[PDB]
Amino acid sequence: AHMVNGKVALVTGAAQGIGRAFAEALLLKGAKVALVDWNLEAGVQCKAALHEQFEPQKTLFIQCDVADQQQLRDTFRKVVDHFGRLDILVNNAGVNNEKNWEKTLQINLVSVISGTYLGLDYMSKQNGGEGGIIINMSSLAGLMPVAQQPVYCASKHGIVGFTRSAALAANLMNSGVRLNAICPGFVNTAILESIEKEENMGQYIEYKDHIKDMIKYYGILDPPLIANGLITLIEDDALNGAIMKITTSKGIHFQDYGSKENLYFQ
Amino acid sequence: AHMVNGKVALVTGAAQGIGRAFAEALLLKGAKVALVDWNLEAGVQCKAALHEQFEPQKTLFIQCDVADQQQLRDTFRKVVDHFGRLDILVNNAGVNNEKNWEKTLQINLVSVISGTYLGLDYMSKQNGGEGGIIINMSSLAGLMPVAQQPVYCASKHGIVGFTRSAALAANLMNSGVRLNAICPGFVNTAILESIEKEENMGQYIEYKDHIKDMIKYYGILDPPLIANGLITLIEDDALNGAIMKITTSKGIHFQDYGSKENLYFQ
Ligand SMILES: NC(=O)c1ccc[n+]([C@@H]2O[C@H](COP(=O)([O-])OP(=O)(O)OC[C@H]3O[C@@H](n4cnc5c(N)ncnc54)[C@H](O)[C@@H]3O)[C@@H](O)[C@H]2O)c1
Ligand SMILES: NC(=O)c1ccc[n+]([C@@H]2O[C@H](COP(=O)([O-])OP(=O)(O)OC[C@H]3O[C@@H](n4cnc5c(N)ncnc54)[C@H](O)[C@@H]3O)[C@@H](O)[C@H]2O)c1
Repeated sequence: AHMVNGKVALVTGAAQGIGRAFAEALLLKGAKVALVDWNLEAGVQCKAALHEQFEPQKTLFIQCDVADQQQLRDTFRKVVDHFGRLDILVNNAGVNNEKNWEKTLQINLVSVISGTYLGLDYMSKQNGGEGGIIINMSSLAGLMPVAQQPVYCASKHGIVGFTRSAALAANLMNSGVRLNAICPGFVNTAILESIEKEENMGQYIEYKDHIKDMIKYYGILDPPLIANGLITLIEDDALNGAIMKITTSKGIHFQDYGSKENLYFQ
Repeated sequence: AHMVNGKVALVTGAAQGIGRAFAEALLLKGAKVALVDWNLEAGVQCKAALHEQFEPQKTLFIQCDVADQQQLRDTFRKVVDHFGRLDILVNNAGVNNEKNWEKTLQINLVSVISGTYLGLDYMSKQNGGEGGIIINMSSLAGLMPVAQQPVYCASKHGIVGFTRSAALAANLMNSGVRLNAICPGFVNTAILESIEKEENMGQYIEYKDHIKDMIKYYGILDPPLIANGLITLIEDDALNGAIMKITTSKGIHFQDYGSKENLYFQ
């Protein structure tokens, strides 16, 4: 197994919710963490609050809209300049908005790809890095349909195909970078609350009760549980292209795509 | 079964390759077809050539970049103004380009969503339409990884999640619109040739032989075979949210997601 202690992590959407859980779990495991978020106030407050549990030198906050490509490039550069290295990238920022759905794709999918590629720019052995791990936040919505969130579902499916593909490319390139995704069920955060608002649901707002019924039936995961999954991916050297599911029913487990790579051609 | 004769189809990327096969198959079945493409010359030549087999009044050509949202809206309006109705939308335009990958997402995914939503704007029973069918071109790359085409793979996975989701939403809304996707193996067109060019493959150009080897092993489908799949979807009233695969091994067949909708939560 890989030891987390002393590694440098860049976590997007780290100011709150699952991102903040990731930052906390990483810090407890001895990592240094660059918290990256577009929410300036929540980001600064998050770092300030973390000073009480962790030495201030363990964290850095950088304000960044992940969908602004020059902003995101500048952010990676500042992180590497500050900590001297990059070992773990977590592309976690995401939103739910079926009304302004183009922006949802830009944040949820386009920015996961752009951040992944910047991670490879720094970490690939062939680019002068020493390898590392990139973890992309998908959802169960990356594997099954969501009638009330078709664009969110598209963005999450996008992450699964991209991640499995980039993981194979990394093997071919001998970049030493492992790429995995996490697909949680419902988690207790601000994204879950957005299903109540026409601002976020648009034409789908009338059907929101179907989601609420699901949440009542299956229950809600605590963000730390998702962080346990992240740590698992980081520590297990054999996981590349893994699609990790996390649910109330089965806890941490994996999508099984079988042992026949070209199944669908056969 | 639904009869194709007399229905009005809008086919994007209709100037060549699979889109043109779709237009030809639809015309033979008695449909009227709006051929939509950004390639002005190939589009005009395509309509001109089709006059030899079909009455000129069966076709309309409209130049349109599907990624330009105002252009695409204007295009739907011109189609409905011309033919008086819209029954079949085929979001088929797509590209392969891992270098300019943001544009690939805009064309392959964003424009499929934008066109789908415009199809629903016209065809939904709740918007004053009478229902219809929307067919989105995915690929086997929508269901399995492609090491040399991770963004193309992301775009195609996006279409599968979006399509299955929008199909469920249509049921909830009683829009009378069926939404399905087609996932072919390799097909003999200009997209297949693009794997040879660094312009289109970027960082993945060195690994192109792995794709070529696959093509040699599994063989190549003729575009008319894909058009047979399209006609099947249009004529079979029971197909909604179907993910149709078309391969040299099995011909036309379907991805089976099983009879347990919430499997992944259980
Ligand atoms: N909460 C759930 O039920 C659930 C389930 C599955 C997957 N997810 C995924 O988990 C990830 C984190 O979401 P969350 O539930 O913690 O939601 P959240 O709203 O609580 O946290 C998201 C964070 O991302 C930040 N962010 C959003 N857009 C950004 C941008 N453009 N640039 C920089 N920062 C941005 C926000 O400011 C916020 O701090 C998302 O990708 C989400 O899709 C959540
Ligand atoms: N050829 C294959 O092996 C294969 C396999 C699976 C899926 N597909 C999918 O089939 C669909 C059609 O591709 P094809 O193989 O016939 O390729 P093609 O290059 O031969 O035809 C694509 C057509 O789309 C048009 N187009 C591209 N971008 C456009 C835009 N922005 N606006 C308007 N028109 C645009 C082109 O001008 C062209 O006429 C694509 O979505 C492709 O991803 C192809």
